[PDB]
Amino acid sequence: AGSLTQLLATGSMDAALTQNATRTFWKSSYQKHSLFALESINQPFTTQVQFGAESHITVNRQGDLLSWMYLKIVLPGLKVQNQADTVQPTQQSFASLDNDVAAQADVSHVLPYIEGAYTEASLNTKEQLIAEAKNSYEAAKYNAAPLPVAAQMQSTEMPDFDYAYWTEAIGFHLIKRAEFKVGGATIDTIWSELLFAMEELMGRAGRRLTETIGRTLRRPTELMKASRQEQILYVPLPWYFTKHPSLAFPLVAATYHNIQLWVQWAQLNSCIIKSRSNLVVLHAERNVPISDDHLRASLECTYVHLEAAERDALTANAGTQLIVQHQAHLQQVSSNNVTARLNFNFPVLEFYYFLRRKANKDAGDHFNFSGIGGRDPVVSAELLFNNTARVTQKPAVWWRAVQALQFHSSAPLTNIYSYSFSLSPEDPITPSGSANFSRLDSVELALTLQDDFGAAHDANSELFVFARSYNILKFTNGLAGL
Amino acid sequence: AGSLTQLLATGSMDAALTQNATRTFWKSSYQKHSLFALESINQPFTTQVQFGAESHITVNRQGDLLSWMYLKIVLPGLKVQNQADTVQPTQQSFASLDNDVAAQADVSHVLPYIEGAYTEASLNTKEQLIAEAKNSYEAAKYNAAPLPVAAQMQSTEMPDFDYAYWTEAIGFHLIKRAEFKVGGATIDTIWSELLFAMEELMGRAGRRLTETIGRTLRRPTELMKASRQEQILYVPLPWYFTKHPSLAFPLVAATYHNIQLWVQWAQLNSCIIKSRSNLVVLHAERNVPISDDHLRASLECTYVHLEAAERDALTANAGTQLIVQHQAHLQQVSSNNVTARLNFNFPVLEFYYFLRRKANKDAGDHFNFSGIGGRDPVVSAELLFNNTARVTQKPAVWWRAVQALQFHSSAPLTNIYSYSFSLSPEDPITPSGSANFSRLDSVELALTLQDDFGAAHDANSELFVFARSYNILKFTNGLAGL
Amino acid sequence: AGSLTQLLATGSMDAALTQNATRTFWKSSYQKHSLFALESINQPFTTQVQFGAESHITVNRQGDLLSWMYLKIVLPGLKVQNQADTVQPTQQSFASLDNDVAAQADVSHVLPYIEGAYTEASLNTKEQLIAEAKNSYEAAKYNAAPLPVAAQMQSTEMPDFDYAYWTEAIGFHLIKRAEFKVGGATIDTIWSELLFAMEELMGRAGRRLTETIGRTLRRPTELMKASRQEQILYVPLPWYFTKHPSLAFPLVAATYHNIQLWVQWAQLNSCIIKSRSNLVVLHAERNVPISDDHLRASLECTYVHLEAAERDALTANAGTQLIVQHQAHLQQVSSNNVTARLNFNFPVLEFYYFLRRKANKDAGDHFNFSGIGGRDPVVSAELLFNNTARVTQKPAVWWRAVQALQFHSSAPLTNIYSYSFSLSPEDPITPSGSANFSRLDSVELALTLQDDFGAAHDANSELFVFARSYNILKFTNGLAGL
Amino acid sequence: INQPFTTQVQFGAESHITVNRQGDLLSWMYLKIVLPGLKVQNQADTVQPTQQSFASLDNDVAAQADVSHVLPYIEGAYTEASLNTKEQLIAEAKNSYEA
Repeated sequence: AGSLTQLLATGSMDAALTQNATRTFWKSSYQKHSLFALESINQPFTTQVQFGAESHITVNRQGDLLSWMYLKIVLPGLKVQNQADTVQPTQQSFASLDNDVAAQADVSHVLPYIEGAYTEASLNTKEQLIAEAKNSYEAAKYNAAPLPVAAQMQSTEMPDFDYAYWTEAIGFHLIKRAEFKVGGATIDTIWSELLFAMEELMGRAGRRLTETIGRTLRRPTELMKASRQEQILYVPLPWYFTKHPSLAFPLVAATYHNIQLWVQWAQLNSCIIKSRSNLVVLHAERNVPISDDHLRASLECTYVHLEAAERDALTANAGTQLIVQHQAHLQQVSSNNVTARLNFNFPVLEFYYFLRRKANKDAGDHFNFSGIGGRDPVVSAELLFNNTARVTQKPAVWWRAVQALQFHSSAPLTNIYSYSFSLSPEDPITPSGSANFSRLDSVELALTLQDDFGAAHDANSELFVFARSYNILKFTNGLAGL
Repeated sequence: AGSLTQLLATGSMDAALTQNATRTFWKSSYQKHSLFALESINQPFTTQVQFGAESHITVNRQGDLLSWMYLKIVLPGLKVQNQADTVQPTQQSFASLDNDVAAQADVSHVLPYIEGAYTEASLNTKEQLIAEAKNSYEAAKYNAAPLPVAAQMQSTEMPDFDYAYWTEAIGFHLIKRAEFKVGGATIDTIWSELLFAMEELMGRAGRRLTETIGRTLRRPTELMKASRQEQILYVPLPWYFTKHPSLAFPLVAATYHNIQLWVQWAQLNSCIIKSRSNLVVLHAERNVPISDDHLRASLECTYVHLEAAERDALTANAGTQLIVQHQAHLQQVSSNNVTARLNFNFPVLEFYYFLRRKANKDAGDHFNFSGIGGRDPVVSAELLFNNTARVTQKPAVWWRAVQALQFHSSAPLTNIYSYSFSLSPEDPITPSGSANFSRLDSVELALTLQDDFGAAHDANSELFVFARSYNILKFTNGLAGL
Repeated sequence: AGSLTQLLATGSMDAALTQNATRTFWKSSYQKHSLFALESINQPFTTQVQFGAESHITVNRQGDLLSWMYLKIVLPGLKVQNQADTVQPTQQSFASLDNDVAAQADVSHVLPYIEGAYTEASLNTKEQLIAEAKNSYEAAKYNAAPLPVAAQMQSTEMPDFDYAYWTEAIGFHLIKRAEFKVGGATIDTIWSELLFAMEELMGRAGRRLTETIGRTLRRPTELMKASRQEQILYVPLPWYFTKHPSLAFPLVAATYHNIQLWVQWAQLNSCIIKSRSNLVVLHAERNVPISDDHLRASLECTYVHLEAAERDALTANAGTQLIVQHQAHLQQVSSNNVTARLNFNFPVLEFYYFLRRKANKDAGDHFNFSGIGGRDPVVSAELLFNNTARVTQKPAVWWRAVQALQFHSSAPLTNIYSYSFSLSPEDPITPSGSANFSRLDSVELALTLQDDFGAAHDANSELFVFARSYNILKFTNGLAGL
Repeated sequence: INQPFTTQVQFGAESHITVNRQGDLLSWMYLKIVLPGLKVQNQADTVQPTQQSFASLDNDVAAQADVSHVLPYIEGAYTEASLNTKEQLIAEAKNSYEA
């Protein structure tokens, strides 16, 4: 009686929701699709792959569309030997944990707050004086309550043996820059720092790229274990056509253009960290000093094979694809107040920004975007259009956590900040908002950074700003162009 | 030959799926949208913000729609001083870890199972006797196999120094109640306990509110670290209009109504936990005793600016929005059998329920919904409509884990139970089932709780029941009303 | 001036995106739906439930559709007693940690690399010699750099007391096979190993089945704690009709067919692990030796009640549902080169494969798909259609991590490999690609495994291959059939 | 006509029987129960002493509960009294309680 009465208890308001219902929950409807197949094919670079060099590949035409694209990287296992035991000790310098430049830079900021005879003190007494000076510095700069000295003395249990390892997220760090080219024109460009920021914000829970890029979430002991043997990494290249099947790049519609991936590789000296400064780093299998020619890479592409009728239709009329392109503003930081002039073009969906200390970069911690003592490097930021506040001054947590909560699949674990003009900037096919920067005379991101950011040992810290913008790729008569 | 043969190998069954295909995977189609912009604007309260008080804000009209809404809370850093060293030691009482009322309440239930001279025993001997009595209690009540005494002696390594900290998820706890008002009518009401339950069930992986609300997942050492300095929290207010862009509140259509947020704040005594009972809690920067006027809050609103044509269309005909409203049944618990009479109205989508021990509340652990010794407080529950079983007796795990698995984005880490009448209760725009409680003469939730729940030291434990219900908000001639 | 200028700054390209816009972000539209209700009902098996037996249930007709289906399993708490203290010590043998067959099998592979007097060595000296021999084995087989001996000596802190526990993910392990039958015909079959693989790949972040199936992520101390008391598990049965509301099984349309669930239960000897070989395992409450009749299970079904008009429409014309069926190829492995001949039928969406060592199975670690020493058991795999490479030789990481990244909600934590022909194999209602195996004369999965896989103590290791295939379920005149 | 259960019959379980159609009407219905004879043995003499707990007359919980209500009416040194003296004091306290 009650359940039937609920179906009868309808009024004029229910008519807007349920009158002439076009859907039922109790019967499945499905759509028929055209026939297609997927094939993954690995392809060698056209030029030699080496650390610090640029290499390119011309993408083969082994199907009708191009869908997924992965850079397959093979890194050798690492071993170490004392320089005294080596017949040829001359190698490039690597970052070493016995010379922690990041910890030395952090100590340099607290030196003015050390009370007593620091120079003559025992090692254990120096560690105590540094922890007390950190409390005095943080009280003076941040009105922070002092932490117990014992809580600041975190011994990272480092192993009592010699090692070397590939840096955190080495699969991204290796790709300093990649360019997707069609007919000799650059269609899009991605950077190591952008790839990491995109994975932090858009990386879905349970599908994080951890193993696929050599990322351990800053657990040095896991990087050491992984680096003792050969590593095979599959780094996704997040081009517009890899984001949705309807955006797959129509190879058949671009028949008269070569499709190329260009990759600028990281220098070998930046890719490795060692336990001690006096160690030589060896290729674990070959027992020779590690060299720039030990980098191996290939391109793994997923091709789509279409039925003849769909292939012929796509060849006759591929039309236009909405694309997202990436733009970069890279700036050196030498002061706590920084203004970035964002000379980006087109309808910008969103931008990302973050800072890297010089000391973190020099320590080989390339994706450590933290400030001094691991703090947030940004105090506040403001966004100006033509000297008018588009976003008034907001604290770092608003740009990092509130923007990520509103617009992104994930909140960043590092100090990555974002701002979206789009309601759904991760939707590759549905435009949901933008600001046209080609119609603004000035776009300025004004930053107030933490105290002493870009001073002394951190002179030439880096500001990264990346923007995502809409453009249109047009296919006509076997040619493709922006 | 094989791939072409697959495209030809079609029969009468494939016609239902692929005949006259209206979609292709090999060409992107996109829709054009109207022009809009988003602006985030921070606004002060119209009344003073203080602990234990009620404050309100009249929301400004700085755009055409209202989308996201965050309560921006600023909490001072905490320090502690001995009461003997303080010129004015008189402060409100705070929960203290040297007087663990929750642990004392748990010990009170096992006192009848202590064999031997408990009163005269050494401290280490008392801890052994309590762990043995816990085994005897759990064997007698639950037929549990005894745990090794050493496995029950979990020392939480508490630091050997003085501290105070803001309670777990302080950003939610501060909001005892918030009311969204339009034209003086309450459109919706949210509670601290509901906000926490909603984040447990609907909080997406990689987008949990942890930092934004001061939540550490019960790691006291992280709450201590965070509480030594100023904290800025961004607490999302999950109103119907914040859930989807098409539900954004049409400011232009409600021109003759004031829009107000009212917030009832938590008492300061409930917000802080200290290491010892004899400590005074100080504002870390000001070096004065912490007081009710040290709470600071503002409202951060995201406005939408529309193109004139869409703004004019929305002003002429905003029509009706489907809304979700929240209802609450709050009850004291003094017996292991509890019947809650759910006097909720309208088409209910779902309800949540959970229990809080008096001892957990008094210990300042406001979101600890566990039973005695951290067990599940519910043994079983039944749902009755007009004295007829709508859901027959089911064990706690069915209401907690099976209902969350079927209908929610996440399973709760705490003892939160749910039941959905909707197939998709997290979809804000598509009704997918409900029960109309305004047409039921009685709705009863019958609970069998764990033994001794609501007895002795837990007299006046709390039952929370929250329901989500459909209603319609109508916009007409510059006015808005339910 | 700028925001209005952006709305005016439109060209011929914007017309494809925004001309005649059929959607606005500033007004919600909702659809009305038909009236329905959900009811969860628990039902006993029609036959006795026992370990190692087959049991069936005839599903009741308590609503119009069948939606969710959970196997509710109740396992007793475990206790242990010395065999010498037991009046009837005769019980089935259980795996024991004092006889670690998996560790003994791993040691057997490194015996040829032990230098010195192993047989006469002290226990601590034998552990050192085994760790050194592991380095020599791994250097010889994999060109691995040696790990420090201290880093290989992981003591799992096992408790110094007697225990027994239910094996990891016992809720899946108990279900050796389940069959969904309609009118005496098997519509679909699921296996324990498939259920685990499906949860690894398709299990969403924050909705993993951990507690619901007794899974701890290989933390033996948590399995021990859980196994001391009665456990209630809710194992989801992932049939086609549980995946989407529009696929709910139409009970009213199948009126003349009995609906049955058949379950083949695991043997009791495989379900329990004990600290020592000389222990008897007891039912914790009853204080009797654990026996095959101590398994309890029931079926929890969610019924849908429809409004009379929708019920009558569905009875008159339920038509056809697209279904996914599961197929299995199970093979013994006795060599490092393995070819699996996949005699699967119909349009295959995707397949999963993985290996289990005999030693891992015999140790009771049923979902440990790792190789020797916890390594990846697959070096490479190739997929052939009619002796032509459909997927050329690819390394294990491509089949495990790249395929999961492209097509699945999660990456597997275990050595589960997949390959999809579908762009969205987790979409239950939208076909997005397949390969028709009923039109291929041969489908071969060729595997190169790690060295010594399937040799000596691992003779009769297992290869599992599972495929997901499309079929059609037809409803006509109160009957249902494939 | 006597008919077996369709499911196993066990203590603490649920069992069902589908009633046969051996005539035109069903009149009387009796549950025929067969219980084994009981014996007892000392737990010390038993090779497997682990059994469910049973109520025992040496631990009369009903008599102990009745004594608990009269404890406030016991005059004198109850704790130190001989068994026969405790029985007297309980009977006197019962009179005082009932008065």
